[PDB]
Amino acid sequence: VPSWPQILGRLTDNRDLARGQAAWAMDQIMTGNARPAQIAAFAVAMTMKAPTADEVGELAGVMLSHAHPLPADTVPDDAVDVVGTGGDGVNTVNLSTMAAIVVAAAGVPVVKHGNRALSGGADTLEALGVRIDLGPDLVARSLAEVGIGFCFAPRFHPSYRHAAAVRREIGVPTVFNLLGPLTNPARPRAGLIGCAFADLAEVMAGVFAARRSSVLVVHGDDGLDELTTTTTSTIWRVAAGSVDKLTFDPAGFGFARAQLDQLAGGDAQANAAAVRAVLGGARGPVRDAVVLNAAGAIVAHAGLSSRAEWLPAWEEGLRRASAAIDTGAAEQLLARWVRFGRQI
Amino acid sequence: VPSWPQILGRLTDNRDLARGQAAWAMDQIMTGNARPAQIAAFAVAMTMKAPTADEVGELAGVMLSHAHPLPADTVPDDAVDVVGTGGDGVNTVNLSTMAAIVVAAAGVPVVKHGNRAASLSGGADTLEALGVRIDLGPDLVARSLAEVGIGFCFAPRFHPSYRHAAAVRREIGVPTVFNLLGPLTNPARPRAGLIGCAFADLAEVMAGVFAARRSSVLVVHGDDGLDELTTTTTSTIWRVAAGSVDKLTFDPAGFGFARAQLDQLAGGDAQANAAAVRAVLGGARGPVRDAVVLNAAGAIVAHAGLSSRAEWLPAWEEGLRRASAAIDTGAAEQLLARWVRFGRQIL
Ligand SMILES: O=P(O)(O)OC[C@H]1O[C@H](OP(=O)(O)OP(=O)(O)O)[C@H](O)[C@@H]1O
Ligand SMILES: Nc1ccc(F)cc1C(=O)O
Ligand SMILES: Nc1ccc(F)cc1C(=O)O
Ligand SMILES: Nc1ccc(F)cc1C(=O)O
Ligand SMILES: Nc1ccc(F)cc1C(=O)O
Ligand SMILES: [Mg+2]
Ligand SMILES: [Mg+2]
Ligand SMILES: [Mg+2]
Ligand SMILES: [Mg+2]
Repeated sequence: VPSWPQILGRLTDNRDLARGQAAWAMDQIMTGNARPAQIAAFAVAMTMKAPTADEVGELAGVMLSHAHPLPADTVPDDAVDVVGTGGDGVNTVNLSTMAAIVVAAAGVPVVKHGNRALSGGADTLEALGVRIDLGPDLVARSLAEVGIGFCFAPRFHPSYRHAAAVRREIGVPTVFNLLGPLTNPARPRAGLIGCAFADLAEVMAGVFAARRSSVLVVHGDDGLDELTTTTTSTIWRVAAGSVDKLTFDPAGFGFARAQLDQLAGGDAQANAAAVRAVLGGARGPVRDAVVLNAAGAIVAHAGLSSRAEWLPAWEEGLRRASAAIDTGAAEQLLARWVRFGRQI
Repeated sequence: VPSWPQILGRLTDNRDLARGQAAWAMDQIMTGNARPAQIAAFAVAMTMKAPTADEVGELAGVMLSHAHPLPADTVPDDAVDVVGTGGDGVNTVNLSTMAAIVVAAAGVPVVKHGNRAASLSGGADTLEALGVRIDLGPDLVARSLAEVGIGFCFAPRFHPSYRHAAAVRREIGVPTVFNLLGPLTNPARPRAGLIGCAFADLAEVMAGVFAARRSSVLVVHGDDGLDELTTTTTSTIWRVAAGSVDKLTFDPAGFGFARAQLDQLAGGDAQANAAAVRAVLGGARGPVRDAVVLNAAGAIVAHAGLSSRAEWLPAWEEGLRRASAAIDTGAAEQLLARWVRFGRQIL
């Protein structure tokens, strides 16, 4: 017989939950049956205990069972996401969002899950004239006609509203901050997944491993929830139900070391102008980081029909990402995406 | 600017708060400005980080500042409390309440802070079944104290601004640092006490808060988990005197008490527990009496600490003798009757 006092007691006692308990909690939360105080207690207690991959899998799984799906057979088998936990506290430019446009322009289907923020990916896309607010059918059409779509989290996860409000009221990051990347309603099988929390990246990787995804979970060793250019990054490579953790250094591909301030963003307008600069061919630290993350996504996608080995896949990813920019394909794709939105 | 994200982030990092942060959080909670989610996040985060005496002192001090006080010059200088955190999970007979009556009958003024269970039957519930009026305001508690030798401050009467916290406590069910606040926020501010703690890891923090106040207190945890001095085994006692704490292991066998079993101290509903009080005050021998005598002696020892630093073993011997005499002279049974009579005179 599950209950709040039982589950919360177990977590405050610093014990892992029994199987099913996390799912019960999340389902109470998703059906509107949990009091705000219970939601907050659970989010915090799970965080301070240190969630396991099995527990987070229950959370994300239950949350997905309440999401609006995309229609049958509208998401290609090899679609990729580019998305992070956020909360790295460094207010960067929208690296994942820029990378996603570049990856799509390179010919890889992209279905990005995202949200508002502090200009978040959704805010920046909105400021660029992209329609962020589309329902399942129109997202699937975006994907078919433009090669990219965007699932706005509030539109696809209406039942999460009680949790979202508690997250706003308490402000502190929790286990819930992990769920965004794990509950893309289109369920792409590949992804470049950023984690700001060094010790939870491994947990996120474990969740993806139990899905058969081909994913790179990445954490900049400077704290970025992206592949960084200022130093090394830790990568948890996920494929075939297993994890291969490694240290990644972009100097090995000839990237100059950048400073973190050179990647700082601003409001929606500033971050939109940064997008247009990069897609127009402006060289510099921001382009470098976009190219780096776009290549990472391309590598994860390569992991699905896994011909290539790691190094050759990276070399191919970097070349495709750079060419997608330099040939104007990325600029053109964004314009195409905006036109699509404007056609009703 | 203190804020929830700043304070909760600190706690979730496993760091002690900066000075004043716990006080800010408690101000928010006591003014109705903290959302239920913020209250619960804070209660839980403070519990899992492991609260310090300074943090809990801030919570308790702000809480006391919002409480109704007794009127000026109505609490004796040497009043004592006998109270625990509850939450030992054992559902015993009301040991603290029985001890309080015996202690007052031995001539030590008692002002008890308490509440309902709100089960099977808390101190407040049992007193009510005995015909004691638990629901009295400051002026009448003061009068009871002067006329009978004992008073009872009903927590919801004296701490109305705590209602947001109390509702959250009930919603989450799980024990938190807030479970420590009852014993630390007696609105009469007695300076001595026998204080039970059901959570062994937190008894030392409670002690530290009493030490910062220069109270004479024994904070006790039965090694069987009871928030009282037990007779089923040894107890841990943090003795607070002269603004300092030292930890002791206490064995009642050394005063000639036989070992009892938990079930010999098991409670029932308010009526059953009332009958247990009446049996003990009537002079019935057995394990409930033994437990009451022991806890009464402890409060008497704490009270003696106000004006002494007398030797431990003699202090206990006299405490136990005074508690036994209070029952066996009829004084305790008589005191309860005087207390019941006082409440009936109010109309
Ligand atoms: O319901 P629980 O969490 O187990 O708590 C049981 C009782 O212990 C505390 O009181 P106190 O020590 O004043 O009363 P008692 O020892 O006489 O019952 C609390 O206020 C309850 O009255
Ligand atoms: N971080 C996220 C990533 C994707 C998403 F859809 C939502 C969030 C979020 O935190 O609100
Ligand atoms: N329902 C939601 C789902 C995801 C999210 F990030 C926010 C909301 C919200 O209601 O604010
Ligand atoms: N106000 C209160 C003060 C103390 C307490 F224990 C409970 C309440 C309550 O409202 O239930
Ligand atoms: N346990 C307690 C001891 C004294 C008090 F005033 C309140 C409580 C309580 O938690 O309701
Ligand atoms: Mg990102
Ligand atoms: Mg980021
Ligand atoms: Mg008690
Ligand atoms: Mg007790």
